[PDB]
Amino acid sequence: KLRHLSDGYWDSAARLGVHGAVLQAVPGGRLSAPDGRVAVNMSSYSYLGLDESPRIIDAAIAALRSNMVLNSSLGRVRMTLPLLEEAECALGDLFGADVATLNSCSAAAWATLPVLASGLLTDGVAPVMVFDKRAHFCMASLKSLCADETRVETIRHNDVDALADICRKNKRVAYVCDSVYSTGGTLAPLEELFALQKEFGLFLYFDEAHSTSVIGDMGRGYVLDRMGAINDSTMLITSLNKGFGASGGAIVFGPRDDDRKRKIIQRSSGPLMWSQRLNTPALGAIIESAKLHRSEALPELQAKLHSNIALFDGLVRAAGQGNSVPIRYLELGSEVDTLEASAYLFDNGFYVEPDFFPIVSRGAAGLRARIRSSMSTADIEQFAHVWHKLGVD
Amino acid sequence: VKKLRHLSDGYWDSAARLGVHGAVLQAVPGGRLSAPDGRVAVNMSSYSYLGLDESPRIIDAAIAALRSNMVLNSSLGRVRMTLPLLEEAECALGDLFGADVATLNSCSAAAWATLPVLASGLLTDGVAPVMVFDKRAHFCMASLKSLCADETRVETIRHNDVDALADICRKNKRVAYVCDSVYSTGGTLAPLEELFALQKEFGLFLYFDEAHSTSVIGDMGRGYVLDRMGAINDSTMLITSLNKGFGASGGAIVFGPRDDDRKRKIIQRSSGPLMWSQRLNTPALGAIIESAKLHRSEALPELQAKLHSNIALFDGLVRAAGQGNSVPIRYLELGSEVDTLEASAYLFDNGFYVPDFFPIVSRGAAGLRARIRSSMSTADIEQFAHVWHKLGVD
Ligand SMILES: *Cc1c(COP(=O)(O)O)cnc(C)c1O
Ligand SMILES: *Cc1c(COP(=O)(O)O)cnc(C)c1O
Repeated sequence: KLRHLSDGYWDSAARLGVHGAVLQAVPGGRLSAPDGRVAVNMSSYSYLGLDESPRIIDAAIAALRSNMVLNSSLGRVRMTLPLLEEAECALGDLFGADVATLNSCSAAAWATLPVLASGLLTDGVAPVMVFDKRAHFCMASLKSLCADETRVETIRHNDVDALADICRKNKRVAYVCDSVYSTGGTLAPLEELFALQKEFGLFLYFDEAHSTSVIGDMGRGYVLDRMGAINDSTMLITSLNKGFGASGGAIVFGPRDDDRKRKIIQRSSGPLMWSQRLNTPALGAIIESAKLHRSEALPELQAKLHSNIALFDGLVRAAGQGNSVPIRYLELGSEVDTLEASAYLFDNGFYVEPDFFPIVSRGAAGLRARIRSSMSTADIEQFAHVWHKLGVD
Repeated sequence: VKKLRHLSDGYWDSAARLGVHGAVLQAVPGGRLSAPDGRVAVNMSSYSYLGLDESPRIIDAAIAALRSNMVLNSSLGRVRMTLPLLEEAECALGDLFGADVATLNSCSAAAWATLPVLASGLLTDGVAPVMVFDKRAHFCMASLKSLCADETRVETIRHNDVDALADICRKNKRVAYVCDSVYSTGGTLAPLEELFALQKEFGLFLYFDEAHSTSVIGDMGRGYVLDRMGAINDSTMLITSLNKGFGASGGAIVFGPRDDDRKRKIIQRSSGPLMWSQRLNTPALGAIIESAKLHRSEALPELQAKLHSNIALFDGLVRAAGQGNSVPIRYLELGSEVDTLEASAYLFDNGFYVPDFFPIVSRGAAGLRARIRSSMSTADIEQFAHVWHKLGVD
């Protein structure tokens, strides 16, 4: 019955044109409506502006012109195009690990979490799957698929002490979490988790979707940066279209010289086997973005991002102020107030996506902003002016 | 189940050693593959049943959509807005199938996004139905039984047992049946007449997987179900793949009637991959639009005729499992896993790539899985038959 008012907001969101509408991509991180209104996108997941990189777009087209086919042997043969190998080898040199590409980070979780619960990745010993409470939904929805294979226990957020207790009462334990948490700005306790891993052999499973391109040298990620080189007990899934400037997702199996984890997941029954690989333009974009991630352009993009983050925090008060995570939340009074503010900001040249029930709790709606390197200093200052004029009048 | 892993992984290694599994080949015009060593072989196992993976109209449209939009993501920086290209793609598929259709990155993501919602009764008047899975149902759906078991009672009947399905329909209020429209292994089709009748009598929700029926079966390629059904109702749902014949990328959910938007909105606002998982990139959407327009032209009945012509030529020259079917999937039973891998290696070195073994198929039932397509020429099929017959002698 609670759906009575939940979907009631969705219809109010689609009516005002600030949710479920149609806008065109315009250079400069800008969206254009059919009527001619141009606004600056303040919620784009492309944290480095690589979705507008002319190098990446040309490489996607160049790969499609060369191979003259969309399928890289997806939904087809167990063979593979050289493009797909060059793509997974590019991600391999970038991350320093054995990497496989999939059509989405969600497909990576579907292909890894169950077989991880089977012990095939932990020397036949079925581990105890420990999920964080704030783990992403593409992983937590598969808890039952994991439960049919071993014991599943959900602990509260960053409860390192409760996790260590299960590591003492069981021989093999695994922890599934996010490297970077969007809602809350919290981070995975790497120092505490690497201590448990060095003692009990705790298996680590990180979702690096909000961590891949924005954190670490060469944009290797929060986990891979503070760790140095991945081991045989750490596994990463990530999305390659949120800051990486490409498409699909990837499984970061482990050590580059070790083919055992890739073989075990390949020959298992999962999306890595039956589902379709990425199309040629995505693979070409992955290659070019991997080369771009290894050049001096990426640390320059990270600097402009941190620069834009500091500018935003000094001009606008938002939940998450002071983070290194470029996600800010302008918590508004109600869902109706959330929708009307977005409509006002758009007519003055700024789109900010609205969150509400049931995505967020009742009475806790607001506008979800995301900071990217491609935003200019004038864009952020002008947004803070429009945001301040709304509050007063 | 734990000792057989020694003999199974031995077949994977041998298949990779012989070069017929997991090696790197380049796509060549004319349904062909090229090795780094210059060997060119005809691909006798492609899923592009109409040869639309080589269509210059579709390829050019995929390139055009990428230059025009100058971005890869169709979700406007992955926000909850959408590019006009995506609305045009779902509208093109909607005009083709005559139904309300949404696109996803894969047909697997469609099952992950629909089967839990259907099991919760949110699509069946709030009454949680009994999920009745077919035994031969695809793994992208069968692996989600536990996700459905948390929402309702889940049963698995034997293949096409319409009698056991009718019994569940009369012992429960609401019941749904998850199956494949066309089964690749076995050449078996769905009992639509019996299924439609149980739907008319009990209200049985029909959940079809048209992955091997789209483009290959029906006027304008609307699928096996939509051809014999006419127009979809509000108790039938389809999921399909757009790379196994449609000539593009990704998958799609065929919710129901074009006018009704309730099923689309229920799944969009539900905790499903249709919400958080990334949407198809621009070139995939540009290809979908062009293939949709191509499906509505006279070229598709022409390609369907060329396909059936090649099925008849193949069946008249090669004895294979499924001979006489209208589905372009043949299986050359060789039994021995070693004979299968060696037959594939011999055929490749003679110009034709075709192999299934344990654990993909049961032990002693290994063989070569061939797939007929419109892009195959008469000489391609005749020459393969000559090579396949000289393997029988020596
Ligand atoms: C091969 C096949 C699929 C493939 O799904 P994708 O993820 O799009 O590759 C889905 N369903 C059935 C019945 C199939 O045979
Ligand atoms: C956004 C996000 C994803 C997205 O996954 P895709 O399937 O690639 O769209 C996955 N995990 C987390 C933690 C995310 O924030």
